[PDB]
Amino acid sequence: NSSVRHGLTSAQHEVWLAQQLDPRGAHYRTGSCLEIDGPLDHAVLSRALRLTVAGTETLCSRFLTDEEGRPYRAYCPPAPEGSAAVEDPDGVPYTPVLLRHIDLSGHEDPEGEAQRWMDRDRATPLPLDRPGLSSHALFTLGGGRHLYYLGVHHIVIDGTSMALFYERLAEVYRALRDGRAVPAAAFGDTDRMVAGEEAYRASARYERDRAYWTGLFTDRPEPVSLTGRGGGRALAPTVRSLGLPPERTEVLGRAAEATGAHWARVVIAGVAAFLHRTTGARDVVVSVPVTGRYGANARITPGMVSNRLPLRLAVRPGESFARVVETVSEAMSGLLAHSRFRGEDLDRELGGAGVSGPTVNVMPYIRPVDFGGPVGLMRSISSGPTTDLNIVLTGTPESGLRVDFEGNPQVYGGQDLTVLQERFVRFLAELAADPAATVDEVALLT
Repeated sequence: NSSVRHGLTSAQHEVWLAQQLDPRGAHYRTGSCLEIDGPLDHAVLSRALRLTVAGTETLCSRFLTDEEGRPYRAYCPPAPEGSAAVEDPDGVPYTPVLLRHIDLSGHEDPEGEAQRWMDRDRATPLPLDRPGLSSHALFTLGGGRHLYYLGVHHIVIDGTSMALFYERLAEVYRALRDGRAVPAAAFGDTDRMVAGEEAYRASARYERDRAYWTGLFTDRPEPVSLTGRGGGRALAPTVRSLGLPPERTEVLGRAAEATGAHWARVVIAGVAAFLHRTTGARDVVVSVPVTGRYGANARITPGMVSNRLPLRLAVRPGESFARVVETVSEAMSGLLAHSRFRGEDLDRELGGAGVSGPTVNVMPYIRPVDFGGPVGLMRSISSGPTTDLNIVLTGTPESGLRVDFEGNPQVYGGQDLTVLQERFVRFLAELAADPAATVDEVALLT
């Protein structure tokens, strides 16, 4: 039973291949956190974590290679409650579960100290053969404020699964504090999700998608950076984060209402317009993440199935910002209709450095996490490695946003990211304030 060999998802397989190239690197360490506005009980939250992890297969997994050098996933339950043992009676390693408690209340700069701690953690390798590929810390910041850090290996947890985890952790915590029965985990099955992907690869639809993507990028446009460079390996990013209050972000909501487009499309159009104005390029490429989750089971299965696809956009002279939004939606229609095809498979068939642009990741709405009084607001710490730039947004136009520019350190210094980020957010807001305006005429800061 413990010897059941689980197949990897497409996303996991690609992470595994990439990791092999730099076996002891930490470039696939990613993370997020919850900013929590009220006091929590660490002992109870620690028990909540043990229960949560036990019910989350991906967080109890390790990865090994079979006799032919092919990877597989192995499920390793945590130790029994109260046990100090680290391997089971048959020698199977137990998934460890540790919630660190780091009291920074009283330090000169609790928030800055927490960030430094999280950066140090993210730079720490997590060997794939050791089960429980995550790292958890509860910070006490003072004023009753906390920060819950979830660090993971990319291979076990994607953006969608971070939200799944936080909601489950809080649900268990509330139950324990209340003396209620812990609601049963409602997570789906990874094996079924993988079987779904295999079913896809076996269907005629696979070929239709292959033809669609390859045809769209025959000319094999060279990936370009905002900097002029110059791309190489995907590396852990330098992250610069900017908070924008509702007074600054509401305008995105108004532009969405006016154009009839979801606000994420407005952001994507904004990035396209910004690239156009920066480089003069008529033909711009941005890359867009999709969840890779198809069907009810997939939607509730913590894991790594995320996909990344190239969005090719023509920005023509005289076009209004509203018009660019329309171009984005037309391009997205095609992308979504062929979303099952792996971005990695497309690059592989095109050769070279593949096709890509800045990753534009507008995270889906997540309800504030309720710990039974205290509330947790999620923010990204690092979304993953990049050959160039990831642009990550969390929040909504109404509630305010966090904008993270995550740059490959061989391409950007932190100060470069700060400068580019500021110019972008101001330009985006200028565009959003009047979508009828001509893109080529909109004010762009030096």
